[PDB]
Amino acid sequence: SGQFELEILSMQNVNGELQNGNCCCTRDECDTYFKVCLKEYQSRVTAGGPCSFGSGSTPVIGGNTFNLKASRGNDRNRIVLPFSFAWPRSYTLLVEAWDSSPDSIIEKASHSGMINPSRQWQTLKQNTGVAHFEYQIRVTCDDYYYGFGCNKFCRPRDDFFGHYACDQNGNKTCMEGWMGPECNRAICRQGCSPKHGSCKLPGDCRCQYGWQGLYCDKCIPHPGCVHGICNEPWQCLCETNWGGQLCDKDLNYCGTHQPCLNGGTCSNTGPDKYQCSCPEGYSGPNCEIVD
Ligand SMILES: *[C@@H]1O[C@H](CO)[C@@H](O)[C@H](O)[C@H]1NC(C)=O
Ligand SMILES: *[C@@H]1O[C@@H](C)[C@@H](O)[C@@H](O)[C@@H]1O
Repeated sequence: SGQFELEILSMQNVNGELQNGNCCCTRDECDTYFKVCLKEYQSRVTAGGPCSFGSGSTPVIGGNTFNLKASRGNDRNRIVLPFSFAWPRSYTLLVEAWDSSPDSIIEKASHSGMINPSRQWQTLKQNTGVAHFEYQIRVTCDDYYYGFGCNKFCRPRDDFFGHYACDQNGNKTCMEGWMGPECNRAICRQGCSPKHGSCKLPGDCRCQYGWQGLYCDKCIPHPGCVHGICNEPWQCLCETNWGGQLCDKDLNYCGTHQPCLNGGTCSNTGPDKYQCSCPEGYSGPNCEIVD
């Protein structure tokens, strides 16, 4: 989730002394190493206290005086303090220069401040006292982590869980045809019924039971429906001159069949039924008999 990094830049111990006053002076060279303690911001800085955000120490870097400003900074001259919590922005940093081979302090430093995730280094100096030392600090985010606390996670996906890439703010930007916060809801065919149509995959309008068409907006009439319509699934509402549950009964056998012959007037009597009114010199149920 994140790392606080500390790099040693330089040490200047001209006299090759210690914090007490003793020598590690042409007797011997100081075996200079660094101890680091990182905790919560303190308005009134304590010497002790637990190192809540991390503790660490370097192996022997150099002698009495060394300059690493033009050098790279490797596993030996730097300390990495990782963190899984949200970066609180504010911190209290304790950096100490120590001599190896009983161990005793050379110079002690403390710094209370505020820092945001950034690859850019912040140089800090210990100018007071006999021994002078420089160092640089920074807080960087781990891969897929965003925000001021290096706590916002975003990894691009094109699978079961989502189809998106990540913003500069670690916000999900949906792939074409996807929507929602997790970018896992497919965008249906343009015109697809909001009531009876649904997705699974982009531009694929799947019909609700009893609905049909390219847009799932047309009801399926009751099976066996002839001369009837529907507004709802399984309906079979008859058109003019049609009757019955399935709209199969002809209520206008007259306008259909035209049974009366030689210009006679036809009248209805219900399901497939008629009546003929015959002209001059005509007889029969269908006015077929002349005279
Ligand atoms: C975009 O990122 C900002 C900052 O993290 C957040 O407050 C906002 O809710 C995000 N927008 C969306 C749509 O997720
Ligand atoms: C209906 O009745 C028959 C007898 C004819 O006169 C037709 O012209 C009429 O429309």
